[PDB]
Amino acid sequence: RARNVRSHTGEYAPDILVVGSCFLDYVGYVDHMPQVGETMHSVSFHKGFGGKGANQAVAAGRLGAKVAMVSMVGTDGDGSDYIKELERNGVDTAYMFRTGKSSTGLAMILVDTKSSNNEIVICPNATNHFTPELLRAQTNNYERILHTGLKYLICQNEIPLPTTLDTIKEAHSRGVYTVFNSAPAPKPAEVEQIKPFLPYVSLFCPNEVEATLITGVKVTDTESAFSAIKALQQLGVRDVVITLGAAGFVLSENGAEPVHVTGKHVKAVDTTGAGDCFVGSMVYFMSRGRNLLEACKRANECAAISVTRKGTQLSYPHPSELPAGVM
Amino acid sequence: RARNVRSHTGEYAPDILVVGSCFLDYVGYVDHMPQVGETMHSVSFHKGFGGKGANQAVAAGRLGAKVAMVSMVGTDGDGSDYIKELERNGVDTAYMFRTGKSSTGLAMILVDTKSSNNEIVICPNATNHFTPELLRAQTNNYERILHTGLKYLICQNEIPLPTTLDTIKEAHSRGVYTVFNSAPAPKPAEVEQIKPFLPYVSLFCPNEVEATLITGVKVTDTESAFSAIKALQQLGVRDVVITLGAAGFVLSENGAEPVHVTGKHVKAVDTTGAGDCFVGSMVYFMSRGRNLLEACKRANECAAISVTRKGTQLSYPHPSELPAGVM
Ligand SMILES: Nc1ncnc2c1ncn2[C@@H]1O[C@H](COP(=O)(O)OP(=O)(O)O)[C@@H](O)[C@H]1O
Ligand SMILES: Nc1ncnc2c1ncn2[C@@H]1O[C@H](COP(=O)(O)OP(=O)(O)O)[C@@H](O)[C@H]1O
Ligand SMILES: [Cl-]
Ligand SMILES: [Cl-]
Ligand SMILES: [Cl-]
Ligand SMILES: [Cl-]
Ligand SMILES: [Cl-]
Ligand SMILES: [Cl-]
Ligand SMILES: [Cl-]
Ligand SMILES: [Cl-]
Ligand SMILES: [Cl-]
Ligand code: NA
Ligand code: NA
Ligand code: NA
Ligand code: NA
Ligand code: NA
Ligand code: NA
Ligand code: NA
Ligand code: NA
Ligand code: NA
Repeated sequence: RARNVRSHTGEYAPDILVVGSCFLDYVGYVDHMPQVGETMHSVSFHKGFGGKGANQAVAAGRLGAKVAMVSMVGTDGDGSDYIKELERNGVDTAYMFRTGKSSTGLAMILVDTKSSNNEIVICPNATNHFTPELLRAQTNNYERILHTGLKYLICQNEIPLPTTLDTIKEAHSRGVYTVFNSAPAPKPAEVEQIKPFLPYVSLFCPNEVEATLITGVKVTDTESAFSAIKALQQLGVRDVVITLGAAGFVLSENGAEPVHVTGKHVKAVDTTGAGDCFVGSMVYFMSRGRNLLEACKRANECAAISVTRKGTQLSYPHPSELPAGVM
Repeated sequence: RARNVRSHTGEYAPDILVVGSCFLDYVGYVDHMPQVGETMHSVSFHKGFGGKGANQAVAAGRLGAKVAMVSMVGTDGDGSDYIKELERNGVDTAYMFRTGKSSTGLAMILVDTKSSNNEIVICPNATNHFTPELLRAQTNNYERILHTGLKYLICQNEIPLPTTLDTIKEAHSRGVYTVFNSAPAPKPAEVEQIKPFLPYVSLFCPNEVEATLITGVKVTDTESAFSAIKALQQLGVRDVVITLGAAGFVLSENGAEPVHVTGKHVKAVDTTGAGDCFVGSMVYFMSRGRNLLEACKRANECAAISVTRKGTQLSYPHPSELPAGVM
């Protein structure tokens, strides 16, 4: 067994539960994108650990979070690699489920660095079977994963939507603070299903596109983003944060006058996984007892640092690396 | 340790050594090929076991061959997956080498079923570091893999060419019967490098294009294949087989009159890996004491069975499938 084992007394029960995706990233660097019918060699290849779920768990785990990942992977080597990698990044793997009927989820990513273009084919694989009925059957109807001690849940939109929504609703009903980062952007049928569940979301933390999709409010800038916040409160969300890339974020705590904190000015080299860094860092800081604004200010700093180098998860900071005054 | 362990007395020593490639095939089925900058989902996914080296070993191993694979893969789970798959298909893995510095070799394959088109990006990864110098370092200058009792070596052209050529030369100097299937097709500088080594090749088994490239004879058919055999004999190759797809094969044993055997009349569904099936099966039959012609006739029948099913290694026959008198 690679996975962690729980105690019978819950001595290692997490502060933060992440219920979401784990994908291996198969990154092939190419001189040109393949034409239809073309066979080519890569110039090089990089194996990386992705999935927004894992990314967010790892962001928090790297900062020292008491975080556990709930997901589905294969019984294959990729699954075993991911389970070990999560542990090496401070993420508990006791509720990583494995199926022998599917490969671990992955992305096949082609990168032309010359052109700075990508082509990406997502293969959710095992992830497709990460259903509410399975989750229930494996967790005694969420009992095993939603202990009284649990403070935060993080979900994204990269597993079957009913798993995300049902989990959020259950967690909320037990007084867990629920965090929903609706990424990747919900499709129209997804928006419809999400909206009735927004009263069970403590913190909705979208980007500009996703805020637009949910609210109808076209978000391009601060003023419009504030408008989207109001719309999201009206849909029943308690706390709202909208990330704005290089423009930082806006937020409102429990309906207070919103605030804008602009981005840290840095040299962006690779912004892949920056949002996931922000979300995971944000929840870590809240678990350490900071309020929403204090958390988001520090999350904003961690994500800025992440965009200054390549590597996705590898670009996420550890505490010793951070400039004084972040932790 | 997933790999086999060799004995000190060498009681499990193989008849057939395959020194070549192991590639995982990561196949994403798509409704359309991605355009530059596009992120999309697959409609389904399949993980296959490929690489011409492994394919040829598994074709032999399926028939019961005492075969061993010499190759390099990662310390990654992908590498462990291949090592187990090889064992399950009757291939000894004691001289599989593993590197922590490279991923396991793979191909990233996009298939549009509707349009019957593919895009393939080959990522040799670990394979690119499977050098003569590394091989020698790990095998005490080949002594560990070229035991007295060794009857056959099979090589292809899917690892660094110096590794292939040096291995052939060494094996041949020890009285091993060396088999060289120059696939994929040699490039012009590879042809130049190969020709001086052809006297160390017991059995050169190219397809029509490869034979053309090596000899300068334009090979399209039986009569031009026969001409190519002569040119190959002139370059110092003892035994020649040229495979002709649906038209079967031609051969000459040790300068005897050339023979043509036509292809079996089957409904070709998927010919992927049929050549590898031919070559691997051929050498198994020779290890059982069939002469070249007898062995090639039976290889031709195995390869025929293989084209009647999808899935490359999945299409390679077991002994129960073969008509009377083949085994
Ligand atoms: N170019 C940048 N400079 C500084 N910070 C950035 C930059 N891009 C992203 N960030 C940080 O990452 C957060 C999320 O940005 P976003 O563009 O959504 O990331 P992603 O590339 O993962 O979508 C922002 O709120 C900000 O804190
Ligand atoms: N259409 C076919 N009909 C019968 N046998 C075939 C056919 N295609 C391939 N074969 C068998 O496979 C061998 C190699 O064929 P080839 O076309 O080189 O395979 P590949 O498709 O792997 O390139 C042939 O010598 C023959 O025995
Ligand atoms: Cl496990
Ligand atoms: Cl990584
Ligand atoms: Cl799968
Ligand atoms: Cl609010
Ligand atoms: Cl700044
Ligand atoms: Cl790191
Ligand atoms: Cl091993
Ligand atoms: Cl396979
Ligand atoms: Cl590599
Ligand atoms: Na931790
Ligand atoms: Na980065
Ligand atoms: Na066997
Ligand atoms: Na790895
Ligand atoms: Na065997
Ligand atoms: Na090794
Ligand atoms: Na022809
Ligand atoms: Na004969
Ligand atoms: Na086939």
